[PDB]
Amino acid sequence: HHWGYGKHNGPEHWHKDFPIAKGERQSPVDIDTHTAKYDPSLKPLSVSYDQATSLRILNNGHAFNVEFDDSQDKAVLKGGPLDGTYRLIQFHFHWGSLDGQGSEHTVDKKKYAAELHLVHWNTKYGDFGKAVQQPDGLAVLGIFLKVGSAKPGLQKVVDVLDSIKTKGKSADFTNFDPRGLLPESLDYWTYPGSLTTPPLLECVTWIVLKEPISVSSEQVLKFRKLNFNGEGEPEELMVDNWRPAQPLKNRQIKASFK
Ligand SMILES: Oc1ccccc1S
Ligand SMILES: [Zn+2]
Repeated sequence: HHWGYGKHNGPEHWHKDFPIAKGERQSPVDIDTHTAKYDPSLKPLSVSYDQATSLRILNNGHAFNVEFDDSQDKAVLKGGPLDGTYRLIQFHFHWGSLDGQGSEHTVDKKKYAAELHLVHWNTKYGDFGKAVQQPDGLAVLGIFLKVGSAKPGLQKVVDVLDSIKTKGKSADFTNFDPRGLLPESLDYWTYPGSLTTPPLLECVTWIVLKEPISVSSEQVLKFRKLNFNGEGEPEELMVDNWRPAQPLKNRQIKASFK
């Protein structure tokens, strides 16, 4: 059966195998900009990616992941709402079949064409597997993509997608610099939440950047030619791999800017 994003195994079904789906701190959420609270106690983010070592890009059947060496403090995130050092391990995207949908978080109900998740784990826990069992285990930088002008720093990724078209294909992907994917400002919203895919673990401190990056229609078109299926299986295009917004419940969205 295996979870996915179709009519018979999509988000509305996940709770049957993953009861945390109906949890207290699920993601994504809509960010109501008038109800978010400015917090002057919040620090600026510290992104230190100059020593990043990318290894591989992989189609895992529900997105593509770019993987990094996380055996040392090469690429890390500090500051913001975080205590401690968080190591970059991978990034992926979620995107839509149309330009008007694709992001997971929304801002005053507005949807963007895609959302970038840069995933980091708290080095006090020793490895990624242990971190995801902890309420402060991961920090995920969420960046919105809107369609407009091309993003130079995304094109090396776009170029290699045809070689990982189906589930289980991987390719070498060294010397990729993720700084090419950041917006110019690092102002953010932050709230405690979860993975937006199974197993939906409630271990994430979300950090959602205010400023979107722009990408060209031609760049996102190439995302939409990937396949959910494996080679030799009937073709299903990899589109709309996003989960709808979940109820905020007892949580406060905090803003770093006023
Ligand atoms: O947010 C971390 C790891 C894997 C997937 C998502 C986050 S969707
Ligand atoms: Zn994600």
